[PDB]
Amino acid sequence: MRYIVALTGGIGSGKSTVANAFADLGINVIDADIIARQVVEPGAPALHAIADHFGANMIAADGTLQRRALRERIFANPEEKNWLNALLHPLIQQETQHQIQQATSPYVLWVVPLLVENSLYKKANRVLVVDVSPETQLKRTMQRDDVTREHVEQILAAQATREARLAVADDVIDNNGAPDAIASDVARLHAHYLQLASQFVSQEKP
Amino acid sequence: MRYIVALTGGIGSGKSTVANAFADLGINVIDADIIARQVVEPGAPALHAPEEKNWLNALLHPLIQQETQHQIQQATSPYVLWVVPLLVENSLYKKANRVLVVDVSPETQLKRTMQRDDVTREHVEQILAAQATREARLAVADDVIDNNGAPDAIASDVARLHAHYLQLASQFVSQE
Amino acid sequence: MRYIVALTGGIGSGKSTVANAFADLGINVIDADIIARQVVEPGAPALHAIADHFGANMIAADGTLQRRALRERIFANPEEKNWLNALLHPLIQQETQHQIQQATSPYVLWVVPLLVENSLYKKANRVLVVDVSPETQLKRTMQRDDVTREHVEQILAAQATREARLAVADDVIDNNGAPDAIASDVARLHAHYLQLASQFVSQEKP
Repeated sequence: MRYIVALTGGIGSGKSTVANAFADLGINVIDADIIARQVVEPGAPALHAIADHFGANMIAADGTLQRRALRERIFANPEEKNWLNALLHPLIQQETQHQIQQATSPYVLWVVPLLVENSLYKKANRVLVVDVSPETQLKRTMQRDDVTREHVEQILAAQATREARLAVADDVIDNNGAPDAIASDVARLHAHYLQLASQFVSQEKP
Repeated sequence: MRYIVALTGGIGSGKSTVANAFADLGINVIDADIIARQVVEPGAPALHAPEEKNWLNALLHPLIQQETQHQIQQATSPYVLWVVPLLVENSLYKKANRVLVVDVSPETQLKRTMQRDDVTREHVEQILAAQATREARLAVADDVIDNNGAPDAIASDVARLHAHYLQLASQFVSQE
Repeated sequence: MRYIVALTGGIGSGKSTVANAFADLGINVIDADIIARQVVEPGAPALHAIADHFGANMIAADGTLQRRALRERIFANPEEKNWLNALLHPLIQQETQHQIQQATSPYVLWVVPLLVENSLYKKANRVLVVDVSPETQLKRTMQRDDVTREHVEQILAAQATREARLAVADDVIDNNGAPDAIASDVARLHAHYLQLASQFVSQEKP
């Protein structure tokens, strides 16, 4: 078995910065967003199911998914969102499980943007939340995208609140910094996680 | 952005008594029930457009989402009080910055509901059986306000809470 | 109104051993899996509805449900599973409520294997988790069924983690050993649950 530490945070919290810091210590990172992309790659069962359901025009000349087309085709039929999700849900679960089993690091870091929203913390052994102020989320996202404060605040309104995330966190790491202290903070967490992972299979009492 | 304090409680907890005390202090109250009705009003978009309930959900949820969001942006108070009867049941606390639970004994829930709605004790117990439990609400509460007594007895707690919420609302966006 | 103490635990935690210990102390045990069986017993309208929907072969010559036959008809088939849940979920809810209402013990022990997975703890006044190490879950499951360690890890991955259960538990009882080892803990919990049951209806403050 593999010890699973789930990492989550809101838009603009810099989850990648924290994940890369754990990757630097030899931890394998399994990213929910990458897995979702991997399950619709050429050859994947989901791709054929998608073409069969939405039609051949969802497939590009090279056989890959026309994501933009499908993305806009869903918006034009939210009911379709459900069929798609019901299709991909099982596949993402199986591919995620596969990649976790394949990781050889002491424990794995599973990055899940929607950890709180979809209650996926129930599938984690430990929950780490990358925390930052709402201003930081707004600032960074804008500087990385567009439409000033609006648009983004529309995103923050659609995600779980800062407080909702802290409510389910076992550990919290601040990323308002530079990250001047992320390397240090990550090192401390790593030490604890190595300990938790080496004893979790046989530990008789919590 | 606007700070959201969610208010919830079981049937007979007197949620309105508490919400009106905040309303009197100048806080805009956004009522989930009021909004649910507004979404299905005369000439509403929803009207123009087992099982069938789910189809009806994919329709009413987004609209309810947008309307709630609209009332929150037009509110003029430092923070808003979002009254959500099914906060625990529907996990809507994940959308709140703070959770206030109006708490009472099951005895109070029974006595008040039977009185106000003139119904049997076995009838209200059925309702209590269908809503989250007292302890389930307490598990997600940031703040708890006892409402077992008369309306005037909550004054002290409302004043402490309102001052705390004003402070949280003023600092939350930049709070490191 | 009866006080409801929900009991849960992962596969191999020996949930029924704990439940039986409380039953021996005079507590009415309300088991979700037993309730599901009761609602499809001979004479129940749900049984006839199942035969009408899936076929007469769903019923045995002695009038009882052919359990594996039904499972085979819903396995893989999402629509048939949905249909069966739509039929049974309400009946199970009603029967459970009914048996809780008629129980004679001050508090009941509601045994729910999927308590955390399905957020059913929201309907309990107290949550008792039967806790065991993952190692215990693996060994017991491997001995019970003719399965491999990996087969069991797949099951474990489909259930909430040990930590997720502990996060919502009010009380925890260790069941890594033999049945007698829990007698003392069950007696202590029992005494406390009678106290909570005696005060909960009129308790003014939490």
